[PDB]
This record gives sequence, structure tokens and C-alpha cells, in this order.
Amino acid sequence: AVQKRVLKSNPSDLEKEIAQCLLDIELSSSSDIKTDAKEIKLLSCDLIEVEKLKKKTILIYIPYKIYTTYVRKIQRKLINELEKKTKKYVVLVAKRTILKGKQKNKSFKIIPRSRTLTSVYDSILEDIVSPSEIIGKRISMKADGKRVFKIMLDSKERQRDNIEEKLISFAAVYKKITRRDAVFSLPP
RNA sequence: AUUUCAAAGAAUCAUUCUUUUUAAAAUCCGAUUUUGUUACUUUGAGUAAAUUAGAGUGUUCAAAGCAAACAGUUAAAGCAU
Repeated sequence: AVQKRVLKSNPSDLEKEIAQCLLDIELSSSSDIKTDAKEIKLLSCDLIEVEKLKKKTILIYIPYKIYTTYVRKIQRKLINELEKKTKKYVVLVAKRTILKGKQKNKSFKIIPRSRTLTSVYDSILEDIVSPSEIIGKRISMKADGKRVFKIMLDSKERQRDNIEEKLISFAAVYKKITRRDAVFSLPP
């Protein structure tokens, strides 16, 4: 039924809930984003819980090609619709291969810039904020030798009441994905 | 300018030394083991002595030498039948 259609692999409970929700959104149709999710196929879904315990956040992995072509174009409205349907905080990300060019893999000449560790990690930072847009990045090196990514967003999100819970969620999600701490801010 | 950041453990006096894991391809029995060239650097191999540094060693000391030291009035010990 819904789960096999949305998720290619054998599906867990929250993967099946996402599949059900996504099918229900497509079937019901959200008027401005009509043809809502027909092209979508999912790789995986993951559940992450903030230390502050302001609900839960869901990370969803999507193929780069599907993500770029479909998801990116409607993403803020799409995530808001997914959030409205299931109240846990959703993030949509592209899976991206990261390549060590030392090994000389058959399918690539040289080193692609898109597959560099740094480019992918910056791209994943872009994916998590994606409905909102970065004004500037600044990396603070604290005295412990930890490095902290201070990410400035734009001033349009002062309308959104979910702001702080999403900022903590972005920090948590990035921290789970790789061992980089973020902090967030926006103009006064 | 530019391209793989890091994380956690253990040993040790919020420091220090050490170990584990975190993409992809090829290969072998879900797992097992490999992945640009050079500069630079690390260990090494193979190095004639005399000299030189430098140990051993009271040439009567020292420059030296490569020797010496030990027991025993004119013997025991040791190992051999």
C-alpha cells in the first residue's frame, strides 16, 4: 500500500507514518503546491529528540536528483504541510556521496567539487536551514579547541513562532549527522 | 586562497602518550584485505684501519702502549683416569 510506494526499502514505523502522511497529502492535495509529492521516493527516515524536549524532529533522506528537482522548488511550503500533518519537526535532506579521490574509483576522473567533504557538509548545512536562507557563517574556535558554526539567518522568520525550536532542531540535526556544533542568530 | 573536518575510549600529570570508528571502489570466505608519482622526512642495509670522539686498562705517573690482572716460600682449587 502507501509504505511500499513511498519508501523503496523495508519500512519502519515512522517511515510508514511518513509514507501514509505523504500519500494523504498527495491524495487530498494542498492547493498552491498541487501534484504535491507524486515524483517523491524516500531513502530513509530518522527520529531525533531535543534535550530541551520541545517535541521531536524527523530527518528524511531523499535522493539528490528527486530532492533537487522536486523538493527544493516547494520546500518551505512542503515542510510546513508535513509539519501540519504530523506535528514533529521535519527536515528534508539530500543524500550525497562523499568521495576520497585517493582511491581512484572507476566512475570519476579527478575529484568532483560537489563530492568534497567540505562541500557536502556545507551543503547539508544548507539543506537543514533550506526553507530559510543564510546571511552569514562564522566559525568560533573556543579555548577547549571545539569549533562552533555561528549561522546568521534572515529577518523574515521573526513572523514564525516555531523559530527557536527549529534553530535548536537544526543544531541537534547537524550534530547528529556529523560532530559539528552550530549556533544560530538573526538581526536584532 | 582552494579540496577529509573530526569524534569517542584507554593509558598517564582539565596535561601528556596511545587505541578504536567515520565515504566509495576493487577482492576473497553477511563478513573478511587493498587504492596517485616526486621533493622533503623516518628508520635501515653495506661501511678498511691509522687518525678522531670515546670505554676498558696505575706505562713508576705523564706523553704513551694494547695490554693485563689473580692465587701459590718451591699449593690448594678447578677437570682427567
